[PDB]
Amino acid sequence: SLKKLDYHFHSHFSADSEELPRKHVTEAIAHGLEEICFTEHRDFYFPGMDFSLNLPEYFQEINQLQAEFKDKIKIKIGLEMGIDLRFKSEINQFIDSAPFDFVIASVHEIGDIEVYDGTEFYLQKTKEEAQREYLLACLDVVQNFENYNSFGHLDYVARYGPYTDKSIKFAENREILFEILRALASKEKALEINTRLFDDPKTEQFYSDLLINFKRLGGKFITLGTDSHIAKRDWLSIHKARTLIKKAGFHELATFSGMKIDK
Ligand SMILES: N[C@H](CO)Cc1c[nH]c[nH+]1
Ligand SMILES: N[C@H](CO)Cc1c[nH]c[nH+]1
Ligand SMILES: [Cl-]
Ligand SMILES: [Cl-]
Ligand SMILES: [Cl-]
Ligand SMILES: [Cl-]
Ligand SMILES: [Cl-]
Ligand SMILES: [Cl-]
Ligand code: NA
Ligand SMILES: [Zn+2]
Ligand SMILES: [Zn+2]
Ligand SMILES: [Zn+2]
Ligand SMILES: [Zn+2]
Repeated sequence: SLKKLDYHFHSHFSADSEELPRKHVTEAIAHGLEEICFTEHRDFYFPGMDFSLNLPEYFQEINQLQAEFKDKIKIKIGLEMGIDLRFKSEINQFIDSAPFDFVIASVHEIGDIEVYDGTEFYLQKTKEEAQREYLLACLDVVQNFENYNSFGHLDYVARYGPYTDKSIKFAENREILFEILRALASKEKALEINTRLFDDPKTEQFYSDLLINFKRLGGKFITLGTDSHIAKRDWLSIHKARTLIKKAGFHELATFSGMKIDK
């Protein structure tokens, strides 16, 4: 059995969420989760929107919840760090400035163009081109940045854009995905299974292919998260992901304390 957890979600501390931290905790307890990790956004110099994070307030609030719910659920304090290698030193100073339990590395913008609905990123660009550019940016991060635990949402690019079918297929991106997966395994990083798009069977297929090939290429650590920006969760999607993880041959999920793997 896998530990019942959620290792990716956002509350009002993140610039694009307004949820109560307490409501995440009570929803988690109601479902019977054993452990959760808040992963609020920090992205440096983000285009169009400030993803800043008030660390004193964030730690204070979660620390109070840790004490209050100590006997009901384990609560960790983490970070979703948007990565851009141009800002590597500043990003590292930020990560090193507070005792985060867990850090997700994510790609949200490339060359100051946000990867999102309605941006220049998808303008006059085929889906195949957008996917390749997105995955090349992910590979660049994995090859040149080390200060994180898990690599976030590899299917992020498939959430957005003007295409009739936004899905991402493993086979169409096989070479770059193998390189990313092997690099993650080689550096003992976790692969995140992100359930945002798990309502779509093509998302399930994509993550199944990621999982099986990650195992083939030496991967060991898997994290699991909803990426929910509200307390309400799609538990069916979480259950679908847990099934895929077990079927791929992983029998444990990775959890972290002070950025070290719990053993
Ligand atoms: N990572 C966020 C995507 O959900 C970036 C964003 C939020 N709102 C506008 N842009
Ligand atoms: N045996 C399952 C995992 O421990 C029980 C469960 C799933 N979701 C909530 N509770
Ligand atoms: Cl669950
Ligand atoms: Cl900033
Ligand atoms: Cl680094
Ligand atoms: Cl949400
Ligand atoms: Cl959800
Ligand atoms: Cl486990
Ligand atoms: Na907010
Ligand atoms: Zn967000
Ligand atoms: Zn993200
Ligand atoms: Zn997120
Ligand atoms: Zn469940």
